[PDB]
Amino acid sequence: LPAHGCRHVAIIMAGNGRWAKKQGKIRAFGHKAGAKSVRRAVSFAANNGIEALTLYAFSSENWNRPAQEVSALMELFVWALDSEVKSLHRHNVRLRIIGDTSRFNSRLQERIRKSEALTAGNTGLTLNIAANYGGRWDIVQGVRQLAEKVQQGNLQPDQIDEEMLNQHVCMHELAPVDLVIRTGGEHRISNFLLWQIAYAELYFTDVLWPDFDEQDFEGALNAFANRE
Amino acid sequence: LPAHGCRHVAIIMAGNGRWAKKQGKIRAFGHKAGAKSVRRAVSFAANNGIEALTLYAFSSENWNRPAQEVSALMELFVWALDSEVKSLHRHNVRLRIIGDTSRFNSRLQERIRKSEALTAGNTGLTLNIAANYGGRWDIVQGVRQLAEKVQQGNLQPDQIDEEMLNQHVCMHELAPVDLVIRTGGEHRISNFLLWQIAYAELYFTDVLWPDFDEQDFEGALNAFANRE
Ligand SMILES: CC(C)=CCC/C(C)=C/CC/C(C)=C/CSP(=O)(O)OP(=O)(O)O
Ligand SMILES: CC(C)=CCC/C(C)=C/CC/C(C)=C/CSP(=O)(O)OP(=O)(O)O
Repeated sequence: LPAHGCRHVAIIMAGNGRWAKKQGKIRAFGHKAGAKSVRRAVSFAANNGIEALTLYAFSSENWNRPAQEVSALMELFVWALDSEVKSLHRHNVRLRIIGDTSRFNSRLQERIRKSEALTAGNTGLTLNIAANYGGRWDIVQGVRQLAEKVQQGNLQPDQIDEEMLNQHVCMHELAPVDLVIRTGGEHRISNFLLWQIAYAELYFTDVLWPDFDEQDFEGALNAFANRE
Repeated sequence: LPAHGCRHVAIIMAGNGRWAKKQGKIRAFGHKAGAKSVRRAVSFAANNGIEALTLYAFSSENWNRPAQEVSALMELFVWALDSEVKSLHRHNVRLRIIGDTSRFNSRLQERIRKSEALTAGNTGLTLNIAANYGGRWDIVQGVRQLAEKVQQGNLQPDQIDEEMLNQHVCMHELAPVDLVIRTGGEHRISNFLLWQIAYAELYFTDVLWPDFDEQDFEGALNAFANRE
């Protein structure tokens, strides 16, 4: 049963640049080392009864990072979709990418579509990777779905309430986010899951994403259990 | 100039029940003592160049608190609109109430409307009191404004983007929220300004709202200045 009653954990995976800079290295080196922490967090979540794990992997504002940092990132995503997918599948993990995927390269989009298809029937941990994601953008997509319904004459503007918009934001089919963890030291949620984090516990740690391990994750969970 | 470059501070005024319970008293006693901290925070903000101060005074979920706690609260609001309004006016503070005011009693609504009218032309601190407010509700009101436009044939569903919804959420005429402070010990934003806090620094303190003073406020500001 969910470690300390926590059903859905979302993580802002920050501090990779800081971690690499402390060792005289570039951001891209830290992002690669960040992929190992992703593996450890996914394994920990799947082994501790967590229902969904949602990871902030690429904000819609990160397009403005250096071109080479961005390309290295895209190649890291492709690489992960090639290397870990069989394993997610064997572990009964259902993979979903949330965010505006229409802006990624062809090969990246085809791989996302196939990996999600392959694991769509899995019933264990749902792993959501937020890529080219923004919380405001997420809300706007639901708003457009409803505006279209207003267009078609199938919905009256006065019928729109919170629950109806809630059924049109990302991850509405999953348990609500209970805990948001941000590594790296900064205390902002940076446009991550705005609608969905309305009642979530927020946990900030100076631990840098590439160093985040099982004891750190257990620690964030215990802060949650003592969410008294 | 804004204390340490902070233009807009929003506060979740919590810990009043805990503060009163520690002394063997009921929540209502803590909420009354909370009114003194409101005075101190408003004075501090107006004297330190802050452009807007937004205070969470009554969540839309607080209707479920004990009837007598709720009534005492309504009477505390009326009382404040009667006692502090002249002073806000003399201090060049512009008062705004955000939230669903249609659900308050007649006398409370008339007083809100007159106090806002009286200070509408003031040019110093804008003080927003979030009463019967919810962040999701706030977003839905903007969504209805746009859905109506879609109805009237004056807007196409594909023209709706973040900036357009941003012009229809509360406080869109003010500087964006830079710092959210929550007193009381809990680490949740509890449906407060979801859309607006996308890039805000979040500061949690175990200090209880009735004890929050100028040194505590200066402290939250310095954490912000070191928002590095
Ligand atoms: C999903 C997968 C297979 C791997 C995940 C790889 C990682 C860790 C991705 C996050 C990349 C970015 C752009 C993080 C932003 S903060 P930053 O760390 O770039 O810089 P900061 O140190 O916080 O200032
Ligand atoms: C605007 C004005 C004139 C005065 C403000 C008066 C105050 C402090 C209002 C907030 C009241 C409520 C319902 C706070 C909720 S948490 P809680 O403190 O009720 O309980 P908690 O201790 O956090 O568990």
